[PDB]
Amino acid sequence: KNPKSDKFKVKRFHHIEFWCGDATNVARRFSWGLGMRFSAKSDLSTGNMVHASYLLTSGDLRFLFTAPYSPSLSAGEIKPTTTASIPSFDHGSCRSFFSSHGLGVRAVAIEVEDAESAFSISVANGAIPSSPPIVLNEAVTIAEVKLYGDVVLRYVSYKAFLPGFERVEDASSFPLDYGIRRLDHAVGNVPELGPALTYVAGFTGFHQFSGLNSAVLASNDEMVLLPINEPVHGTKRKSQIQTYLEHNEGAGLQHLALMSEDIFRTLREMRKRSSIGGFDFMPSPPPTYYQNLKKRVGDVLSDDQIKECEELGILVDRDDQGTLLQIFTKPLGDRPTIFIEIIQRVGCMMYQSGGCGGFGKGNFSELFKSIEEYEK
Amino acid sequence: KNPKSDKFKVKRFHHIEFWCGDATNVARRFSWGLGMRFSAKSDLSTGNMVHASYLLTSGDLRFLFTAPYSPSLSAGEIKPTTTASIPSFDHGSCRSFFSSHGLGVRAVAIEVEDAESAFSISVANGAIPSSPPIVLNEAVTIAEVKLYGDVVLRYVSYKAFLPGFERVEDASSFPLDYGIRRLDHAVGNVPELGPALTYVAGFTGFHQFSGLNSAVLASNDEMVLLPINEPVHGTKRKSQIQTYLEHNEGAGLQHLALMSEDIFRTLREMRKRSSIGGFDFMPSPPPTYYQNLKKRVGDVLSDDQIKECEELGILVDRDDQGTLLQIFTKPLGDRPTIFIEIIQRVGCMMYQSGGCGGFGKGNFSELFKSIEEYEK
Ligand SMILES: CCCOc1nc2c(C)c(C(=O)C3=C(O)CCCC3=O)ccc2n(C)c1=O
Ligand SMILES: CCCOc1nc2c(C)c(C(=O)C3=C(O)CCCC3=O)ccc2n(C)c1=O
Ligand SMILES: [Co+2]
Ligand SMILES: [Co+2]
Repeated sequence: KNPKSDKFKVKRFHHIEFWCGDATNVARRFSWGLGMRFSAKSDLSTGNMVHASYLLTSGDLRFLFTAPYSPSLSAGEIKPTTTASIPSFDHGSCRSFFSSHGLGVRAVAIEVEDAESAFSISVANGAIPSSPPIVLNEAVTIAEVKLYGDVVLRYVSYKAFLPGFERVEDASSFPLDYGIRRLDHAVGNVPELGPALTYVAGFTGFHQFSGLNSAVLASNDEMVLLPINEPVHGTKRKSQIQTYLEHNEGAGLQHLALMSEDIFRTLREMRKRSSIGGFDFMPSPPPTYYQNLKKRVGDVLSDDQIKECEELGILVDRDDQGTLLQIFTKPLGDRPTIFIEIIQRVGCMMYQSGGCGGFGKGNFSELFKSIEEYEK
Repeated sequence: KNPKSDKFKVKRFHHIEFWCGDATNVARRFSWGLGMRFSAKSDLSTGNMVHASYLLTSGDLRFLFTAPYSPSLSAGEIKPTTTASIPSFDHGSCRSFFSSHGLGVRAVAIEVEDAESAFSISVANGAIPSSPPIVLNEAVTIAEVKLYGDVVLRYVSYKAFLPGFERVEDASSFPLDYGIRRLDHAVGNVPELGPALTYVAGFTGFHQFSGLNSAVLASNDEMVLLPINEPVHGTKRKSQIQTYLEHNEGAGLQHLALMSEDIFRTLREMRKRSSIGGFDFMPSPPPTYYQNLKKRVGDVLSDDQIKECEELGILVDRDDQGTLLQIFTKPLGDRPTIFIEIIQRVGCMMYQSGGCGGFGKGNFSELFKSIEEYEK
């Protein structure tokens, strides 16, 4: 059931912003590893004396990488006179975030009908304010509230990327594309699920859609999906959620799930590049798992299509309404914290409805069971 | 003339260590951009709870990328019980370096006959101690003295990479190679050249080999070359050296010159990758400059060879004894601070003697003059 209880009008995921120590090297790594094009910049060359911000795009997916310059470059500035293109940016908050957590997501940004009203309604409904609504060039409004840990939910609304950003010139934007098209969901880890759910669901009106307890929060059309995990203690293998919290110094964003229009092509392109600057993938399931695939999704995937999943290490799950293919990268940076999921959903055609096929929770049982059989 | 006045026995450049915020993303970018293989690691997987260090190699060139983990992971440790593989590492110094300067070189490491004696003699001769000699696994000795700004000169000596580092497994080490073979020289920028020269020459015994004043310090066989620049003020175009100091928050390493066994192949491979994760190059000189090449180095480079320089944007200079080909990357990171030079030297065969052909100071005049002609 879906009560459609959003307290303000939400459209779609807009962008994800990483807070980095050096935005250049992270953006170039990600661009090559994921096949995203350099689309926009705000930095010294565009008159920004405060922060370096570089935007990568693939389809509707927008990754923003931001790092601070020396505060000395903007010491004369005040907020009314700032050359920063993102008014919420603060040297101290950025350095403190990155020092405490390492490389990771600062902002999950959603496009809303009216960022000012979204901020007002959120805070009136218990959201902790982070950056008040600011109108950029009489064209765009941006506001931020706290989401979990040091991650903010960022609202952007447009009258008609951001003012102050420049479109990068052609020689600098090579048209990489491995098939990734949009952000499917963004998942946080917290020490206690209950209070985090009540806080976020409380100010948004989003409704509810081993080693972990989890629940998914969703907007009215369920195209904005924000799962949250908590650890399950006392268990045999130490909870991966608890390991995240220890190495991240507390709550934060665990994984971004990126939808591909062709997960076979995406994974072929990404795996070709894993050892030459790209991203590594988690270990593949045993051949047991892909033998059992015929019995699970035989009417969905060809024998050749299922063999392709096994070559690429793709996981497949299925619920009442649809089928999802999925795979997970190793952590994106030094710490075992944030990672990426590549996903493609089959079914639920009306457009495809958000969340079609679930989030892969059935693959816990299939993996354990397939692992048991391989040992034989 | 060469007085051969080294106060201790120096062999060769050993490695360059970058202090990063995230060593993973910088190392992967550099590996792809420069064609260096992943050779060794010290991190959580090898029992290092303190820092992540990843070593890239190309020929004899060794690039080390290091970042701190959360101090919380090693809070119980003391220096006698540390799991760090580099005993000079300190969470606070690393965070402070990176926060103040951004991505850059912390250590220029040279291999010496006896790091303990090198440290003792250096400090006895005015060097500012940074990390005392420490013997690793009864096999390697490491010590550090201050060089300029927050950059240290690191001494390593071997009895027979470092203890505590693991050789990376084969699936993780793709054998990239674009022809780079060793570090030719490493250059610092300081506000005042005189006192920096007197300090470094004072404790090493190294001898002396627009917009800047510069001088090169050299070991006995002149295979360790450490130039130092200072700005020239009052001039028309603002000094690039002064711009470095402003954006770097003071003195530090300006550029690493990497010798290639085939600069044509290196530059073809690097330029192919500039816009897909690699490094960008400075703007090429006008076709004027390459027309004048025939009159300058005609007896050295074929017409086809000189046309190849023009396709790749290679600079060529020549002194009494040899010829050098050279080109400069744009800055390696967000700030206009550190960059890389690719170099190949022709001549001075006895082996090739260090510094053959100079450092390209003649190309200032040729560029200005060639620029004047292009405007015509
Ligand atoms: C071992 C089972 C399959 O392998 C894995 N699957 C994972 C999945 C399926 C997710 C995930 O995407 C997800 C949930 O699990 C529910 C909340 C919404 C959501 O996005 C996250 C991490 C996973 N890890 C680490 C695995 O090792
Ligand atoms: C404009 C003239 C050629 O273009 C350039 N040449 C450069 C050279 C030749 C060097 C350099 O390598 C060097 C010296 O100049 C003397 C001290 C030892 C040394 O290593 C450094 C920077 C340069 N930049 C920025 C240029 O734009
Ligand atoms: Co997921
Ligand atoms: Co040079």
